[PDB]
Amino acid sequence: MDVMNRLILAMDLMNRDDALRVTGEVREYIDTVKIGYPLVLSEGMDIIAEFRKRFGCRIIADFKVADIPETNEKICRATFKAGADAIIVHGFPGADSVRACLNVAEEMGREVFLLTEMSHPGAEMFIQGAADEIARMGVDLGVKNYVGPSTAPERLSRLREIIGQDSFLISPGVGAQGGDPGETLRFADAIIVGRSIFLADNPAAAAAGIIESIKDLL
Amino acid sequence: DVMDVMNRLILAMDLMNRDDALRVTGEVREYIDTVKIGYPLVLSEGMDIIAEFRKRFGCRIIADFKVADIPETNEKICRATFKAGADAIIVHGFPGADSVRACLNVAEEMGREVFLLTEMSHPGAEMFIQGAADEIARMGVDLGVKNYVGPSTAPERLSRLREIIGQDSFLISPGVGAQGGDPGETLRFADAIIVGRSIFLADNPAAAAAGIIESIKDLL
Ligand SMILES: O=c1cc(O)n([C@@H]2O[C@H](COP(=O)(O)O)[C@@H](O)[C@H]2O)c(=O)[nH]1
Ligand SMILES: O=c1cc(O)n([C@@H]2O[C@H](COP(=O)(O)O)[C@@H](O)[C@H]2O)c(=O)[nH]1
Repeated sequence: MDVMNRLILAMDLMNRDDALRVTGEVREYIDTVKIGYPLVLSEGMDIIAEFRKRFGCRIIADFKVADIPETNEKICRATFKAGADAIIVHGFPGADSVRACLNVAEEMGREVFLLTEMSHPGAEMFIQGAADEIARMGVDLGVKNYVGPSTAPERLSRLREIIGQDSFLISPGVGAQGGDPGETLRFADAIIVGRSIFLADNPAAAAAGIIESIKDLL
Repeated sequence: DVMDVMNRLILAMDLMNRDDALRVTGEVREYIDTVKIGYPLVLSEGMDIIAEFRKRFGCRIIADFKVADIPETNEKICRATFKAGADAIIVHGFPGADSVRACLNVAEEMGREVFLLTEMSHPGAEMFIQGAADEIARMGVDLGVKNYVGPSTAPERLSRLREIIGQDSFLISPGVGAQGGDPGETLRFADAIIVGRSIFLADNPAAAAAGIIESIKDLL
């Protein structure tokens, strides 16, 4: 996956007009948008097609899929019917649940990203202790795309070690949550950035600023 | 107190076709006043499906969204879900206490309810979830969670969950029917059972629901 400027916009504004306007403002800097439940549940799944129509961007559906296999299959099918290129799935519910997602992705020509570890303080309670084993499970299952946390670069580095250099790794928690763009890109292929851009006084300047700070990594 | 679930039976409406979902739900309306709507139907037909179910049927709505994000995003998901008219939302506990608290805070502000999913009914649950389950449940109790979801397919584990949360907590349980769980055995511990495919794929969903209810008649 070739992500422009190694920068994925997390578009979590819940108003359609604002989401479209802000994305338009930063479109010269990105070609990949992560769309999650805040926007989808507020404005409907048709928003995905609208983004492709306006911007021609790739769309990663950040749905943190975390159900039983039967239900995971249906969620993936509905998501890809809406035009998402990829979907993010939790590993914590186990291998069968991940495989259900991999199957639908293969059938529809899409990708699964496995979330092995999260960026927020609560991740320490249960997720961190399982993370390495979840990553190894990804490797065993043939997963090639992963998500890990900007807010713990030592843990992000370990994730990169487990999955190898061939795997693709994207990383949220940059900016608002404290992660540094450049340090994160030592290990991740691309950074995910939400509020630092879309809540900035000037989103275009914020995006340009982040890119300037990593210019030697592009 | 607790939501008064008719016949201790919650329909899991996971048909993705709007017409079929409406037809089947209408057919079992006399048996069930509480419907669980998840992402298969919502992602296929929109959040307005909650609006349509409320209009068409006299049913409470539990949004089974297994909320599993960071606190910031969890708050937004809960807000959007309650805005659409869901009475309650189901949340994962494995992302930790801050993520659960975010959901509780929104539910409190908005006059709605959170259900905490402490462990799951499928084989994959054995890998990571089961080891964390007792602590996730204890965390729920510590946070003031009153409503819980636990698996009918693991009776010993469902029993332990009931012990941890106490008799006053409200517990609902999926995995009955298609996944092999028994209605009566499950209601030893759960307040209500969740049933999907064995009702909505039946030639006669009303007869299927009636049959389940007949099998648990003395528990009502
Ligand atoms: O561990 C994770 C996994 C995520 O997907 N995310 C997501 O990445 C985005 C981060 O946005 P922000 O840059 O505003 O903090 C949000 O959409 C959030 O749901 C995260 O923050 N941490
Ligand atoms: O551990 C769990 C938690 C669930 O919410 N569920 C949900 O309960 C329902 C089970 O439906 P069914 O009776 O067709 O197996 C599905 O909506 C599923 O997503 C489950 O099966 N196991």
